[PDB]
Amino acid sequence: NPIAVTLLTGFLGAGKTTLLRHILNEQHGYKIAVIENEFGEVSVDDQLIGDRATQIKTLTNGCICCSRSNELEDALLDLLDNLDKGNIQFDRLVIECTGMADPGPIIQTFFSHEVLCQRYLLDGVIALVDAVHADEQMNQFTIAQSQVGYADRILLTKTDVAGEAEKLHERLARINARAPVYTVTHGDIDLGLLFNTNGFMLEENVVSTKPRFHFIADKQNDISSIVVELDYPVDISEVSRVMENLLLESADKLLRYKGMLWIDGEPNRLLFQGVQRLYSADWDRPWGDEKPHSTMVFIGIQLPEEEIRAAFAGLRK
Repeated sequence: NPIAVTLLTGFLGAGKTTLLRHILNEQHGYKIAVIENEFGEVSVDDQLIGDRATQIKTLTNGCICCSRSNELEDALLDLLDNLDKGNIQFDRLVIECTGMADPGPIIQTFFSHEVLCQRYLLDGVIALVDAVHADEQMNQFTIAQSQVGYADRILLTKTDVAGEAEKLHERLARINARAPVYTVTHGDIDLGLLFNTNGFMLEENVVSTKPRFHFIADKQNDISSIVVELDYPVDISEVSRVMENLLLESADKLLRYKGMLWIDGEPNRLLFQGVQRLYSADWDRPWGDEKPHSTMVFIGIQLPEEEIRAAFAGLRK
């Protein structure tokens, strides 16, 4: 039981505040620890100060509240210390990273740290997108599109006030072809909608919104999704060389990437996933009766698409 971690991101004033105020105050019964930027008007039972300056507050609803006045690593290690000593219990962790915040470095701290690698397990990146402002936000700040690109589940809110967000909808798809966009048509976001996204597990269903034809529309974005579709099996070492090079050349440009590969002389599909510089792979379920094939998505800034498709194109036998 590593603890499941959710990172809630997206641009300032999208609709998190209603969600946290729910998660913090209501007797929803979940044993959740929230690391948010700053405290605010929630019933505290008690508070704790960890070896690392982490003010860890115990709320009456049984949830745990931290500030982001800390460095992350230390709050995550203080939370664990108090967990293991028995001063707190919690099943889940939601880390707020809204505003200009970059999901990249937070995700990497989860993997690069020896301890938190074992004790925590990232489940997903949830982006909240304000339908009313997202288009301009994205047009002004790269990091508004980055946050969408790093998402496993996009939650689009304020649809009820935005006049024509068919357009936004369809641009969110171009930026991020992996994440489903769920539109919050009526009630609030159920804390449920944040969990179990399996976004950091290997996936055979790699693309959510298969790309269309319009060619000018894509150049609208600095972050985009490049989806590669192969109807041939490849040699395992050849494609290993191609990926390592591809990863080497666009390392500080890639945000996320995932694939399903048809490998030469193997009846079992090959899956891969990565975030910036860190990647993995594993053999996954049998091709059984299905047409074998390959689907990859690479999400990033200013990616050299011509060259990527070229590299995979010449894997032909």
